[PDB]
Amino acid sequence: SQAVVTQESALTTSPGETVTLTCRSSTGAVTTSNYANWVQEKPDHLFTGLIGGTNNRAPGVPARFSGSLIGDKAALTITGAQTEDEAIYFCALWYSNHWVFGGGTKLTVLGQVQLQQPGAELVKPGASVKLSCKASGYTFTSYLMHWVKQRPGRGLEWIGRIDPNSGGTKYSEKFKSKATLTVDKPSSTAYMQFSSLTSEDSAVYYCARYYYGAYFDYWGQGTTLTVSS
Repeated sequence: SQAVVTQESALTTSPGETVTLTCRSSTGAVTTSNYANWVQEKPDHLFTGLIGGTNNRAPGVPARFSGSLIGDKAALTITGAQTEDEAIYFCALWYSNHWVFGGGTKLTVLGQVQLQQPGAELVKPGASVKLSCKASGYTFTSYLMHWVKQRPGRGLEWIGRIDPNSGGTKYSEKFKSKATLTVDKPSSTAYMQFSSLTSEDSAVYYCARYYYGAYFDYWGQGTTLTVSS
């Protein structure tokens, strides 16, 4: 009975306005123990972490983004929206040992660290695949590495994370019997393996780093997995 996290499907603003987006938990009030995070998806499937820990803004994010709790929901406020803020915003809530993403809000505005993932994998139905995510420009073992699935009109789905320092894993209920997460420390690379693939697995798979109590700041560009004969 995984929690369901709900966001507004779509909101419209205009440049210079202030707008707030919310994130609701099916279990009850969102609290600071849910460590709410907000992530932005810009066109070309480019993800950036904006806020974590309810209200901690990630370095380099414009100051017009802020997080809070309002009405027993997590809330992202954009103060003075800019045209380039037109994007899909996803929240994520922590439930003791897993993250759950909301469905995302499409915001219309009317008017160096790298995670390196291969662009694509074309595989046959029934086959296996091993996806890779190479960390560069930071200390691989100091951040958890998360993996996230995106299918169109299906929002983000948390798969799980690995602690590269220890190899320890945590998975979502949906992926606890599907994904196998490993790391190779000398090459600073995280891996995710699947077998018995089907068209239900066709999606973009992202890796994203996370530091305890902080935020999903940096994301890979995603590997498009296409399961097709």
